[PDB]
Amino acid sequence: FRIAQDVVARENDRRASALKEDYEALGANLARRGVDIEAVTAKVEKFFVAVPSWGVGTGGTRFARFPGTGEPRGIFDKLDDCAVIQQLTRATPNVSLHIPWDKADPKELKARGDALGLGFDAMNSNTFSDAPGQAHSYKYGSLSHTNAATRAQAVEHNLECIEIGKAIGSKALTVWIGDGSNFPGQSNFTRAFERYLSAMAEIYKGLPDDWKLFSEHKMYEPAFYSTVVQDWGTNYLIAQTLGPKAQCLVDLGHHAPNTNIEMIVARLIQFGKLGGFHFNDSKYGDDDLDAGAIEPYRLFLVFNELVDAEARGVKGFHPAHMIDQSHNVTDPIESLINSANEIRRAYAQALLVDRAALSGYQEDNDALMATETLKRAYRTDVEPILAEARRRTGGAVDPVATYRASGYRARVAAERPASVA
Amino acid sequence: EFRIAQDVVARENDRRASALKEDYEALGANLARRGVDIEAVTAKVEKFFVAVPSWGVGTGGTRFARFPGTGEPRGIFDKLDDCAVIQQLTRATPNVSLHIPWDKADPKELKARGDALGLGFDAMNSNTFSDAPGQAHSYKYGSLSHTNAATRAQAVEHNLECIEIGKAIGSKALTVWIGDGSNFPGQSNFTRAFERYLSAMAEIYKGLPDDWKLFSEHKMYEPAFYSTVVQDWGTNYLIAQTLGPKAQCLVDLGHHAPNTNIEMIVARLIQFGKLGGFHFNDSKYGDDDLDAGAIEPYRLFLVFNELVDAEARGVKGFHPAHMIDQSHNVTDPIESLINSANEIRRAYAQALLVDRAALSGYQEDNDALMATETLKRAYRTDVEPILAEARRRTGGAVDPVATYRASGYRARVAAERPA
Amino acid sequence: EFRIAQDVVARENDRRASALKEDYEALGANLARRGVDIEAVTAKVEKFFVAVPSWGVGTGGTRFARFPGTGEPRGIFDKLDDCAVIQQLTRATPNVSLHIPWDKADPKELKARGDALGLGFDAMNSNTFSDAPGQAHSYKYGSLSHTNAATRAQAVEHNLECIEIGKAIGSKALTVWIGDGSNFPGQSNFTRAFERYLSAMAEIYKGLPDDWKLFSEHKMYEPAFYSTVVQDWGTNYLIAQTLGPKAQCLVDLGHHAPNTNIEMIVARLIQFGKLGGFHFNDSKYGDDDLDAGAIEPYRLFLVFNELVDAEARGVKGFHPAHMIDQSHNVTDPIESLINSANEIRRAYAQALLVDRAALSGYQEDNDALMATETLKRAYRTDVEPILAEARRRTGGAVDPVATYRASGYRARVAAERPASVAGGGGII
Amino acid sequence: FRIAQDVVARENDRRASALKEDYEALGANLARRGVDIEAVTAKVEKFFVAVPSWGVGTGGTRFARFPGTGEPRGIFDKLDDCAVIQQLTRATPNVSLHIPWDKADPKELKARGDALGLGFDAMNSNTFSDAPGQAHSYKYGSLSHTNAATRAQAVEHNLECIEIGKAIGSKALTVWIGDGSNFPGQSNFTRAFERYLSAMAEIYKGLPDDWKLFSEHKMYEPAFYSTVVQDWGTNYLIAQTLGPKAQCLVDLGHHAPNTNIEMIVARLIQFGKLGGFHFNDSKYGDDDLDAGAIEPYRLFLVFNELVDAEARGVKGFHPAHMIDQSHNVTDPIESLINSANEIRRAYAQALLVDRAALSGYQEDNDALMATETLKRAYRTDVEPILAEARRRTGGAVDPVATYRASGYRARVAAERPASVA
Repeated sequence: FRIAQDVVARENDRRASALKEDYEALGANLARRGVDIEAVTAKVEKFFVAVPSWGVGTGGTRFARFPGTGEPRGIFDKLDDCAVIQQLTRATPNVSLHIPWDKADPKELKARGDALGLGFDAMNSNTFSDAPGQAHSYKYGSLSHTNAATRAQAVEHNLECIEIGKAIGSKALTVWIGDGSNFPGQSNFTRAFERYLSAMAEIYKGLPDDWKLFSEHKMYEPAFYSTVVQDWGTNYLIAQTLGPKAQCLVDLGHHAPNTNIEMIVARLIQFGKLGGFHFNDSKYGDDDLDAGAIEPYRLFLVFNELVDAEARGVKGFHPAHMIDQSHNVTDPIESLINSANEIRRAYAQALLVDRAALSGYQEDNDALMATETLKRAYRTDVEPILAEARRRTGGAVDPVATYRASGYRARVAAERPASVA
Repeated sequence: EFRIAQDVVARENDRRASALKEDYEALGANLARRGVDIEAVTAKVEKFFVAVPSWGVGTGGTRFARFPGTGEPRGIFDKLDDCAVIQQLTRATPNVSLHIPWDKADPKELKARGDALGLGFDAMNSNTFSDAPGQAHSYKYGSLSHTNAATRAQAVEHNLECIEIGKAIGSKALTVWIGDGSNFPGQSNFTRAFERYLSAMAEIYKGLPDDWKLFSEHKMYEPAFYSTVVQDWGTNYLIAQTLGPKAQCLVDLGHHAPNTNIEMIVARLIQFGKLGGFHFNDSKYGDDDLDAGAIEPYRLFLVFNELVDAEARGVKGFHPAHMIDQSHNVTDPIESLINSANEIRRAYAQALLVDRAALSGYQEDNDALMATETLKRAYRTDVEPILAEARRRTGGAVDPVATYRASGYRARVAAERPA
Repeated sequence: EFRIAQDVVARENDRRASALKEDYEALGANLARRGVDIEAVTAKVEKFFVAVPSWGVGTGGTRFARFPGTGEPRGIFDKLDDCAVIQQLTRATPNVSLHIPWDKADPKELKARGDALGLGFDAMNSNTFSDAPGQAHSYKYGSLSHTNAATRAQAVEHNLECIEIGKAIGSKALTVWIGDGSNFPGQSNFTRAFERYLSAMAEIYKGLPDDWKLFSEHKMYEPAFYSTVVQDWGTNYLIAQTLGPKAQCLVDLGHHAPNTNIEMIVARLIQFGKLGGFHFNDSKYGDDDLDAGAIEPYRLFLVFNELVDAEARGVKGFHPAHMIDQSHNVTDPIESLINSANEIRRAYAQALLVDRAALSGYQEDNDALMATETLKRAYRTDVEPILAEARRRTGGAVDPVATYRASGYRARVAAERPASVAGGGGII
Repeated sequence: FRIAQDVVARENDRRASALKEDYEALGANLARRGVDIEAVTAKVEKFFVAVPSWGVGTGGTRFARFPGTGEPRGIFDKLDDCAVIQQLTRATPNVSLHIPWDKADPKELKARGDALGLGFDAMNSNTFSDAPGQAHSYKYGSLSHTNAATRAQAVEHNLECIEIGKAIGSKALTVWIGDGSNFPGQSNFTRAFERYLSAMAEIYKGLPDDWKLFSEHKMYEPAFYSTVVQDWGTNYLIAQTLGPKAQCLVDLGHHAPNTNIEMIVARLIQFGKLGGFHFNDSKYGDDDLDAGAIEPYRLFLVFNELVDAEARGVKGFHPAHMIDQSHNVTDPIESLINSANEIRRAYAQALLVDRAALSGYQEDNDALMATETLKRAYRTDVEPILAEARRRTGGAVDPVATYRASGYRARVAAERPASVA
């Protein structure tokens, strides 16, 4: 146990009275609305989102990185920190690894995971940066690089990610690359995309029968003029071209200003190509901020689409959700905790929507009551539900407060040496 | 008189009184545990008012089409009758803002009708973004900043007329939003156009009563698609600062560039004493003029967080002239204004719930996570019971839209008004 | 017929003939030093055409107001007379795109008038984004994707009628742009609305002759301010792929989210054979519908770079149906359409100057600087002499707007057509 | 000379004939337009823009930095490379230094500058990152930090920058900070600004009589929710509040999407607060791309405002222009050369605008002819003017071609060791 049980118990007991009052008050209010709070809590306690191993360390910008104390030294320290998030929120049982940052003996990774009560989600390849001893640089691209040898090198890297994943229990490979151009004319849009499609087709052939290959679009950054996989349209063309095992990932902050992101989610689901959603929030670009910290309603609207799919009876829909954030000015663990909380919060609210009433207002084109039907769910404070779900599953009623009371950060700060060079 | 039968209001209130008592008492207990007296909040909420636009009671449209509903108001008198419903049921919109010449009519009759309906009059709104019948000079190429002196003079005179009308009905301010700008690079000389605007506004200011305020409203684009004279809050500040103490800036939510941090603009204008008021609506793409809070309710809350913080910081002489400015293209205008007025009080109530002492502590200690969580604890609170009880206690409806529909008001005016 | 007196055209051409010869010969020498034959470029420019929207010759407006000019066209026939002026002077707009029901009239008269004016007819345009007098079902909440079956059927029938009208006048395509969408979250179920749209379009598709095309046009927003059924090229692609071989996508410059790489979308649609055509205009904020190239001329060039690259790589079965779609709120509509058609040919001509071999080399070598400079060398070239000479040799004017103004055309039609009144837009 | 004179002479003679033909042809065309090409050329050869010392090194993103060969390390290597840009373009005689990156003995800096034929422009302070041994971190801000000692440290650093500047011939201090917040509530907008204003007042007091203090606004990055100096409005409030010696800098890529930047330039000039413009181009955010590579017309429209002011000599209008770009996928020297070229290009074209005719069309509301009057200038290919201006002043007809012919990059590659073979 990363966090002492007596601490979790103590902090839970301290807040039990208030939780009881709020939960029972909410339960009665929901009952008057025809909703069984117990049915909602039962589903909330089973909603999981993968945590990125790279999100536990402090992030930075091109201008600077301001590390906190006790920064994880490697993947094993990162898993240790991910275990804190899972123990306290019970919403992040699986961790997504990034290669080569997290490269290590697969057996040791699996053993540590099992010891901490953590599983492993989708593997993530890295061809947006150069690793030591690399025969070819990814400065001008990777999977879509003009140089055949460079693409082959990128392909082999992705195949290695699959091998590592097969050894630790992973069932998917996520591919996000920075490939693109910074100047008009620098790249031939079509040929670059063709090169990418050819390389991804090779990676696709290395997929086990029960694996998925996820491609992730991004409007810009690192490329500032054009990006090969720039939007969901190109992303759909990729997944449709590659095959049944290839699907698209939607990262909230990877879209143009004012984009209706929830619609993209709906479109991909309709055509069976929504592999998963990567959570974070943003205001300007791919800010990678804590989920729901900027636009909580948008997060709820994305979940409304995810829940409606289930309501419509979409078959074989098992998206692979993951948080992908950079924590530049907070304790990474605390941000991941509250971000996972916001995600469950939006999910819980989406479950409260009176779909029967909504379908009626939609058919009669009663726009005001339709939007108000969504708002009645979104306006509901579901914190008591989230808190009870945690209590029941061994988590903390107030995760961050408990984390702080445990003195975990100070503890790892004394155990881990800060990098000097 | 009452546009909505008092027995319908009573009936629809009693029907929901039991559940409201339950929700209000529960929220009261929760707030008490948080060191907040729900009664103090309700008391402030029932005193929060936002002006309704006379032009918002009719169905709006786009350049592609307008799809009117039934019982559309024929003139300003029908509009006042409809605005009276919004005030009667929400009790949050006691004042109506008129637009000239659309609402031109015997000011004396307007005031009489207002008093009878329990409505007051807010800021006057001039119109030099469209041509009126018999108008000598067209505003096609501008008004107050038009290159032709005679055209600017006509625009100035029109604004002065708006003032005369407002003085007769109890208005204490003139809001100036013009479409002046250009659609092509080179069409206008940015500086000369602005100089002309400033000189024209100075004439209006000269004729402004000393118990009135003059509001200028910035807009990034539309109707101008390349440049706009009063394009942003920076230019707006220059205008207000140049004109005088009685001149201030109006911030309309949907009038900013994509991703703009609007709540910061609000804070900046307050700090320099030039925030005349805020015009509410919501948007996703541009100046969509949608129902307030229908798209980004948190942003609305953040704007109110700055308004409430101004009081908390002890800012003096701060009395913003708030107004709703929306276009209702696919809903019953009355229902939208009702729920928009509600959303505005909702964000206000949540802002009142912010533990300012705690927030200040987290800000000084640079505890970003707890600081943002402190705002969220307020925002996540469902204040609907407070809004409903405030309405119930002041003569309004627990559920305004439900009561509105139960009254059959729309069917009623549809029969009294042409098709 | 000649809307503009031939003597005026000749007069204004002779007046500028000397300077043109000097500039054309100078550019010719410069291009020669660059291994380019100016005659080869002029020859292609003279053959580049873009359809003109019938509704574009009238003064446009916003939801706040409309400020009509003098001599506003009363209907399709007046509009055709005005379009004829654009074609006569620029020689770049031989075909006109009709909009129904605005231009509804006897197919025989339409065709007869076009022939007399030297105008052909391009893609038909359906209108289910507004209500017409006596209409049985309102399109307030949608049309092809409306929740009401009868409303959808009415919309389908209207579109089929557009195809019938087009078959009688020489048209070979139907363009479908609707405002269908929502203004509030929850108002529409995104997926169900799209399913309804697809099903309705499938019915329209069934009525397409074997040599006809069906074009769907995406738009991020307006009139819908929360969601739009056909919101972007991604959805547009799904439509075209679902409907069939005869269904393709139209890309309207100002219909994209801020900062979108529009030229890439063009390339993507070409790669997958679904580029139905490009609708020209320019913008700075949203769907401003401004004169092409008036705001971002380089972006216009970059779009043409993708079009010309395809036109050079032999891309078979590539005959995009280009059209101008602009709103002229503060200029004489005819003059704007004239200079817009000119800007389009300007971008095209510059794209033709790109050294494709050199560019290909810099791309393979990842020489970003020289690759971008290769495009700039073409774009920086002032091809006005080529455009003017192309017009001169084909019966057009060296300086179209100058000739238009010298002819007194506007004042003429102003004296023949009833006066128009200014007013407010759909705002109220 | 960084570049051998014989190479410059050889590559000039190689293109002399074609240049003579084009310059004469353009001179004749301009003559027919009532314009004297010589008057334009004379001004163009005198138009200068400062080069950032940090611009000659390869730039990167938060994902990676892909260095080229012969990367300059330290201000001395950087000045050596900046000298190449000046020798070949003759448009960048002054270099802007950044402290502490360029910290060195002033006498040695001044000595090296004079030897290379380079002067020193505005000083640039750095409180958006932490230097080793720093007492207080700038993680949560600097000049506007809640901690007094942190603000005092930032103020002292800026004063040290002025001291360094005084010793090498600089006459201004540019202040761009990352100060802001990533979460709603993290900062109190008004209080943070009050602290900033108070700290800048202290810096202003240390300004010599002939010095200027420039504040630079930026919408976002590194702050992803709010930024203290977020736009020109706040920037104006700063300059007007500080005093006569304080003005505002406008960096092209620091604005919200679709912003009309040329209008901002005009507004600041009208109120005497345009301290200078920082050139670069962009498509998505603060991309810091080569000037004019994305939107050359916008660059021309900005210069249309600058030239209009220059023609009349507006009170307080004496801009301190500088290039501020990041070269992530090109040879930094080549990009700076062609960027400086684009800047002079737009300047030259703005010089061609028939102001009398334009004013006439503006007064008559003839929008079509007014815009066409600008286009007639913009459509003019002024390359012959730029090339002749360089040739007449000791520069190269074709800067990049001459740079490549000289083999400079391979030369410094041999003198400077890369991190890896």
